[PDB]
Amino acid sequence: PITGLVYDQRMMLHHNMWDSHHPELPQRISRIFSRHEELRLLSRCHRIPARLATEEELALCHSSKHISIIKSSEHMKPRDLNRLGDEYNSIFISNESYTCALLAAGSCFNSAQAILTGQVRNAVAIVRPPGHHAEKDTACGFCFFNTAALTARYAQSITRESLRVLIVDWDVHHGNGTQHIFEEDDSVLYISLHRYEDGAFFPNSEDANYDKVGLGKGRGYNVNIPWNGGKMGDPEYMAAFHHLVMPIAREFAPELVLVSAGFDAARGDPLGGFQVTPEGYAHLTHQLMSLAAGRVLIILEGGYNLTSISESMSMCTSMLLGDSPPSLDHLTPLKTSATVSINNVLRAHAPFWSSLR
Ligand SMILES: O=C(NO)c1ccccc1
Ligand SMILES: [K+]
Ligand SMILES: [K+]
Ligand SMILES: [Zn+2]
Repeated sequence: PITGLVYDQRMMLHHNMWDSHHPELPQRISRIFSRHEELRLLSRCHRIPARLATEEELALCHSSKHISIIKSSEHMKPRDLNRLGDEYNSIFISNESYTCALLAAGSCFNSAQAILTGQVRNAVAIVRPPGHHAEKDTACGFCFFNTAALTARYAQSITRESLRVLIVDWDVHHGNGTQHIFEEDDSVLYISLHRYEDGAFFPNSEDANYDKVGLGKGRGYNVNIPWNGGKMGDPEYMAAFHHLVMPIAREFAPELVLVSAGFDAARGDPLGGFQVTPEGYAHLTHQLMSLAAGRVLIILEGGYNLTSISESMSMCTSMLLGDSPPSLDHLTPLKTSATVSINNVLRAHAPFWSSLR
């Protein structure tokens, strides 16, 4: 079995003109790539080439108006870029942002194509800017286009429309864009774990609560696991996977698994406030590898401690390569609210998933 890896240093060109120390740093991706080299993981992977997504591919999930305005920022003056970024929630734009977002999406398309054509068993995508906050019609939360959602639709376009895609979003923030894009869809199962705090945590919407189970044909196909009042870590994430993520995913029987793999729930992240360990992410990855005949694509989302995201993502790649999972630390008893959260989700989704009854 072969593991693919995509990375292109061009994606570092997206930058914040006013605040060069903004945490969504160019060196997020080069630091992760460097750690793969340092651990001698890179030579064990097959390098998958980056490419630019096309405008037609962006239209799989995004409106013509949104594509057009982000496209136009490549030739904007600094004042145009500042004003346009400030129309969105938490966005900065440079003349390179559009091209970098194209590269992130196209890198994942090539990785999904390599998996689906049997060239690699699984793959990891070291990409920026991130994607999961991006909506059909708007940018949000450092994201311009929804890379993971586009990759799911791209996968469907080269296989069949009803190809069952599971998106597991373990970034510490809710993937509002991914939820909304697939909310009426039963071919793409969205599962998000996220710090919620009764709606107070970014992106600050009650859409992220456990009772949002999907709409219409998609009822039952949106699973929110929201955390409140606790510094969650490996025990709570392992419990959520045991009781919720893996039973539902097994019943759904995905043909492709995409991981919206933010590493901002990691110990040491300056924003997330959680303490998931690199070994914890390794165990989450190893569990997902038991789905979809191993067809797993890990897509970088958030995560802002450069050392933390480098250790965490490289251990996920180690798991994809077949290495034995490392031992976890001593697990503390589940924080009270985390049991409450899991039980709340169980009650919400027992109507739709017989494995939860
Ligand atoms: O990491 C984030 N989303 O994944 C994020 C963090 C702070 C503000 C906006 C977005
Ligand atoms: K999430
Ligand atoms: K869905
Ligand atoms: Zn995040």
